[PDB]
Amino acid sequence: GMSHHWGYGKHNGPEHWHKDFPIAKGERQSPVDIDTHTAKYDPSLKPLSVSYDQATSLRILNNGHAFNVEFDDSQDKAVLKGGPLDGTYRLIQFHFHWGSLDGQGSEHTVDKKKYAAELHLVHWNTKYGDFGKAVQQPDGLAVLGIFLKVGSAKPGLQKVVDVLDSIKTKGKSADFTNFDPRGLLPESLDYWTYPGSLTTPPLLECVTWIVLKEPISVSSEQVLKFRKLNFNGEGEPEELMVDNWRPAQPLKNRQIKASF
Ligand SMILES: NS(=O)(=O)c1ccc(NC(=O)CN2CCN(C(c3ccccc3)c3ccccc3)CC2)cc1
Ligand SMILES: [Zn+2]
Repeated sequence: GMSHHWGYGKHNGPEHWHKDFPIAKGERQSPVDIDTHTAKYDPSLKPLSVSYDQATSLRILNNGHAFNVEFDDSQDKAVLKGGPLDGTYRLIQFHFHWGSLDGQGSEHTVDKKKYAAELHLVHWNTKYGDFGKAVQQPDGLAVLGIFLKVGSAKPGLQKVVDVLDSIKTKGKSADFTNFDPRGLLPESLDYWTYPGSLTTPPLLECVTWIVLKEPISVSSEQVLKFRKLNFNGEGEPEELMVDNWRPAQPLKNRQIKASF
């Protein structure tokens, strides 16, 4: 926490993380490259169930590595279930990873293809009581990943783009209520799924990854605003918050299953 020094620079980036977080070379690390020809269709997978109609956002925060739109998860609202999941998972926050250029930015790749960005909607398994206890369990979290490509703008993302001006640097936060995450979902819920981990330190292996096949389109201007954010705090040398993505990690002993 208070003494972490990892980041995405040349001296503290992904290839350095293993020194302070040995699990970086673990057996179920994320992200991974999704080889579409080797992912096997699994007819037993159930349709994914995303129920965000009662989601209630609270705030948006620049934490030095990305910006998180946080939700009030004190009640049974905004749940992800079905798909490969057993039980119900509650939405706590979402954030993105993006590049310095449209040609890169996503964490997961598809047949080695890198998207301009990737949205992560983070949920914790309610059987563990809260997020803190859930991250210590192999099936503690379910993260819904959605790729972003540059093209037509995503109307639903604009409130996010506009508030970024108020949280330019590390540690800044701004009230951000009534933001509807359903505005960030593609039409189809077809997905790939596999067991993995948090993609940033502590890199805990507590995530069931659900990655949607259909990317959403955002405009060049929308992602350009993401790139104006800073990794640094106010009054420190300006380092643009870009390329805050971890590269694909060894699949090792895992199978990626397709819902289609
Ligand atoms: N991109 S991703 O894979 O979608 C991703 C999503 C959420 C996260 N969230 C976190 O990393 C939040 N931290 C909060 C602090 N946690 C610590 C901790 C908790 C309480 C007090 C002090 C530290 C933690 C470390 C080790 C075990 C359990 C908790 C680790 C998880 C990271 C990556
Ligand atoms: Zn993430």
